[PDB]
Amino acid sequence: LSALNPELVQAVQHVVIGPSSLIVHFNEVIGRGHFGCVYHGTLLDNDGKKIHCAVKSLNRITDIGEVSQFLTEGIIMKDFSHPNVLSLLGICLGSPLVVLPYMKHGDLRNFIRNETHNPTVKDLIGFGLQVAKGMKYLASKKFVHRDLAARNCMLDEKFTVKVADFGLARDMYDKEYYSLPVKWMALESLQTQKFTTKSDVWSFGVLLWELMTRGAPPYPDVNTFDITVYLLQGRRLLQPEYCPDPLYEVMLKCWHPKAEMRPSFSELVSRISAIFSTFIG
Ligand SMILES: Fc1ccccc1Cc1c[nH]c2ncc(-c3cnn(C4CCNCC4)c3)cc12
Repeated sequence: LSALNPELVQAVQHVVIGPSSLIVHFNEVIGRGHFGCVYHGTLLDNDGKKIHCAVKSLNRITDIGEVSQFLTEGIIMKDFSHPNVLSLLGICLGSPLVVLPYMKHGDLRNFIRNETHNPTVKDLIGFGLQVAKGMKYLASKKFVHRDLAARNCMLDEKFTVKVADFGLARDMYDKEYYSLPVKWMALESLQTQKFTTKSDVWSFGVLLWELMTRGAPPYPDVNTFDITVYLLQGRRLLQPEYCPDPLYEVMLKCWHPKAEMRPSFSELVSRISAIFSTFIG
């Protein structure tokens, strides 16, 4: 730790949570192991308010070099703040810790799939709108997500959707064992392995379809190897039963083969809020 560059240590100070400011309960995991080694934690703010947080131990980091890079992804993610983007509370420098806010209702896909929950069509569109706003912010910062899907969004106690699975919050589902999301990828990303905000617009289109089917798997009868040919033939996900026609038109524009022809996230926010506003609640 003393081995780290001093002007780099000074640059990460505003991201670092001191050991006296955080209580990690290493005896209690969040989400029955489904999200890896993620623990309940208590973060104390400057006024001593207790913040319930989710603490992840970053076991993949060992050497000085990897610590230094992690400090940089920390500085960068700490500048991203938006009501629809999962914030980084800070980092702890035992393995490095990533401190994130606690998301009461876990991931958006699991929440909508749960038989007990009954979101209305308006509630579902509202979640889509929230994602679109989170993405509009990321795109305004020229940040390409590359893995947008309903499983990669979180829901807090106020039912506020947070775009997650990026920066230090990536590899969300990395589970330990003892012994490419091609169905969300834009057609040009499947062909070139490159990602843009226009490829994120395609993935948002798929997430919208996931929201409207309450988390059904896209293209269940099509192999990931066959997705490219299926998309080149002009075949697309079909209109979900309870999905309004103007919203399905929004999903379709998202899956246009010409990247430049797809809506921008700013346009998607405009169109979805206009659609959301036609529902009583
Ligand atoms: F580990 C990560 C690593 C990187 C990014 C993101 C994450 C995930 C995460 C962050 N903050 C969280 N806060 C709560 C829950 C969670 C999981 N399950 N539950 C609930 C338990 C009762 N049943 C309904 C779900 C809540 C998960 C997370």
